[PDB]
Amino acid sequence: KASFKASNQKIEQIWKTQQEEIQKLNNEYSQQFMNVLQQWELDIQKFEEQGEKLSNLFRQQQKIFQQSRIVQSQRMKAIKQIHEQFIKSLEDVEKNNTQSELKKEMAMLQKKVMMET
Amino acid sequence: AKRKRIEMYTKASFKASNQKIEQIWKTQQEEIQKLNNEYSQQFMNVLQQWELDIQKFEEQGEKLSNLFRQQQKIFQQSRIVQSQRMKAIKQIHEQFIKSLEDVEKNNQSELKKEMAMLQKKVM
Amino acid sequence: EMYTKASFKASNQKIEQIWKTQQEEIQKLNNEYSQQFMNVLQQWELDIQKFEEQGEKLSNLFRQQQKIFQQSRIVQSQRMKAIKQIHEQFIKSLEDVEKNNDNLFELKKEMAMLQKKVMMETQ
Amino acid sequence: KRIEMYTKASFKASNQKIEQIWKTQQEEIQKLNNEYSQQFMNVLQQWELDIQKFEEQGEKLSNLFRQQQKIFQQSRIVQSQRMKAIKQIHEQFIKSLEDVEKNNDNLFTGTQSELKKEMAMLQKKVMMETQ
Repeated sequence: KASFKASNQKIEQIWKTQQEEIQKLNNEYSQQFMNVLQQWELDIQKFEEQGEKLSNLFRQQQKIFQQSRIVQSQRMKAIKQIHEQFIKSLEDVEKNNTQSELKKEMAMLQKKVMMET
Repeated sequence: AKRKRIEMYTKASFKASNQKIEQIWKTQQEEIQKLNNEYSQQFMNVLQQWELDIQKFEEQGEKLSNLFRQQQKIFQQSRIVQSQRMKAIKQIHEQFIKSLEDVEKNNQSELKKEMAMLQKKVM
Repeated sequence: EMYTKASFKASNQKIEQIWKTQQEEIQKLNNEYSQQFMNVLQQWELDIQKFEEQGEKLSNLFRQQQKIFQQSRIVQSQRMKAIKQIHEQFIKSLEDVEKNNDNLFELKKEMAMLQKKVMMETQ
Repeated sequence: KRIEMYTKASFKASNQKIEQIWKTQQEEIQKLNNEYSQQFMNVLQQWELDIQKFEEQGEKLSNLFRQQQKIFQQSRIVQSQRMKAIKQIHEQFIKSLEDVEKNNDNLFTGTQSELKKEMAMLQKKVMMETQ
């Protein structure tokens, strides 16, 4: 059956060369596909790390917010004191005060006047 | 009696002009207190409003922190799904490729089986 | 002779269908992969553009925060100007009172008249 | 004659002692208000610095955000650049495959035609080997 076997191989050749074509096309695709898919995962990473940076820039601006608050609150309190003391310390000045030291200078002047009469 | 009249008169004269001089001072020092009273109130009323300012600043910022908690939690999920689709297609592709790979490995046994039927039928 | 042409043609029919089947088995694979692929890609596209919307959302939360800061600064500035002025007007108005008080030391009038009284009442 | 001289000069000295009393008191008050003015103004100068330090920080943080926002937007350009890139590759894949199929279907030079030919070529060979 040599005639049958010779034409049996000539058919499979027809087949497999055809199928070889389709496979070379799939290899080329895959290779190309996976290459670009790989660098795409890299860029996808940076794009999330840039999502990070912005989201950190806000939390930073949040901290500023509270620091200013505290600062504001510390300044107002320092002023209030300074003022409360000033007021206290004038109240002590009023207690230190003279209208009798006036009576004394007046009394003396009275003595002086009586004498010379 | 004459002398004792004049003693009394000057003592009187001095008392009265004591009260005068002391009222003079009293009136000024009270003018002064009015200025300082008016001052510290004005003063206090601005410290009062600086404190309202600070609280309305707090509340406005407390509300941003909550809004940012929201947008961040969504943005984080949005970020997780993008890596998930990433895993999904790499898999769809790798599968499609093994299937075509396995298809080739399986590929032919019916061709020879037909030739053998045919040859047997030609015999 | 005539039979073998008949079996030959039947054999060619089975071969043809064998080839056509597998060919159609490949292209079902190619079509189901390329349909999946497209479905995800379109999806992932939307889920990419959704990240931007969340990102543009944050730069608006950012500019809002910045806007809050400009107003607290302006107000703080305006408050400090109010207070510096109240204090300045205070100080000034003490200076003003101190001038009117060089009139008071009035005491010299009291002391004159007292003298005159005492003088006349012993001379 | 000497009496009248004694009462004048006694009143004057008594008068400048009264005035001096009032004077000292007023200087004492003045010194307080001075100090308080200093302490006050000191806290105003700090508060003024605090304002401008807050502003400088937030002005810097906003530029960092400007820059990082551009850097972000370029990264979306990159993303959709990979989209098109991948879409093309797959599309050209499918084109390549339909071309391969169209060529494998040519009635004259397809793969069935090459099959039939060799089949007929076997048949002709088998029937002359009998005759």
